[PDB]
Amino acid sequence: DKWASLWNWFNITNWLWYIKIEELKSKIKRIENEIKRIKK
Amino acid sequence: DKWASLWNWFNITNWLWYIKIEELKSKIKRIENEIKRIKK
Amino acid sequence: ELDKWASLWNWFNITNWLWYIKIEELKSKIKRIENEIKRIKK
Repeated sequence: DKWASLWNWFNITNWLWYIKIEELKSKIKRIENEIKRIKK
Repeated sequence: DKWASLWNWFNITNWLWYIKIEELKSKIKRIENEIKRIKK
Repeated sequence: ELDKWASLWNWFNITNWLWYIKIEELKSKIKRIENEIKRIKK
């Protein structure tokens, strides 16, 4: 039970990191594409 | 105790990571705000 | 019980490491962007 609540909490946290970071990566990628486009 | 200690270690690590990621996200937000201003 | 404890401890350090590598790459990319923006503005 402690194992299982802590495992659930661990997955909840990782899901939240995953989404936050994919979004950051996505925004970073759009900025890099816009700068490349500018310099074209 | 061993479960409580793991919970604590995980929460402390997660908080410190949280602070650091919000700082990246702000740098991104500022760059976005600035590109938007340039394209105006 | 201990074995589960160890699994969760190992999963937390492996995932924490994988995120570390990931975020370091991102901090690099942001720095490159900021420096490029300062260069253009100078």
